[PDB]
Amino acid sequence: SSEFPFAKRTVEVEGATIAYVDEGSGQPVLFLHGNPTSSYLWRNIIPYVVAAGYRAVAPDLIGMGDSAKPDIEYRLQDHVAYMDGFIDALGLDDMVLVIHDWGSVIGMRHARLNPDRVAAVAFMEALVPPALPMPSYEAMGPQLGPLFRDLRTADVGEKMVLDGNFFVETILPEMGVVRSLSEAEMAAYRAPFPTRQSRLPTLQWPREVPIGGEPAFAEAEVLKNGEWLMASPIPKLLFHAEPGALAPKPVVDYLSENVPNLEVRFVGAGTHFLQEDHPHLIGQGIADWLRRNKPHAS
Ligand SMILES: [Cl-]
Ligand SMILES: [Cl-]
Repeated sequence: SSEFPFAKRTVEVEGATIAYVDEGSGQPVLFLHGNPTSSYLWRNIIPYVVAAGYRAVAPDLIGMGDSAKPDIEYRLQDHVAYMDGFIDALGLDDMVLVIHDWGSVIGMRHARLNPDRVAAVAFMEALVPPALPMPSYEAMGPQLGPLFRDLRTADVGEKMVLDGNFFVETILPEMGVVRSLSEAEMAAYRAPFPTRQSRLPTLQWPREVPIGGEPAFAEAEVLKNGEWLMASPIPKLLFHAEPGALAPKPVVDYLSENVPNLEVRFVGAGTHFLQEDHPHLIGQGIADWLRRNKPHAS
């Protein structure tokens, strides 16, 4: 359950190494994680799509998991270039996306710009309207608001994240998961981030969240993704939890009434990293949804 019974493969993308899980055969299901996780996040979900007869492909984002740590800024722009390049390197086509957090932004953008290549999209705790973009820190509540302001403040964020590893050591196990992560699980999540410098991607990601218009690029991407989501005819699947974080009940209710061709699966108690609290419901869910829809790209 904390076990990771997958070998990883490596491929060169834009001069750097991307590590990835590659299991099964045939139609690809591409799993995209966010901050501060890796392909490890999907370890208990992957076996469900493989047994359903699909090829499970789960890369580690650049600078994360077992992927390379190049001297780059790790902005949204950077991450999309490596993931698009990864898709190209593997020649992935007729894709089902399974996406979370910043992975949802990268994933939806890819579907948006390549509608001929994406069969279907499963997502959860996504950075997408109506919840995103955020108008202000105040709009995030008395906990997340000041926390993200801190992360986005010079010196403060560096001390918290680079020196303290706060995203990995606190936000992930304490705020983002209902159950207690085991020692083996925490070891896996901290393994890519033993040094100050290595932690940069976990600091840059909260600095990418579009709040009060900043930064402009991520804001534009999230808004255009929202337009794609409301207009796209392709089969979609949403997992959500109570109370949730990016997607509380009223956000889900809105999405369920307005997104075309959307299946919604409540998983019970959870906040953000739903895969840790309900991997089997999520796994069974994706497989069942694929069995009924058999989605293919036009
Ligand atoms: Cl983040
Ligand atoms: Cl479960």
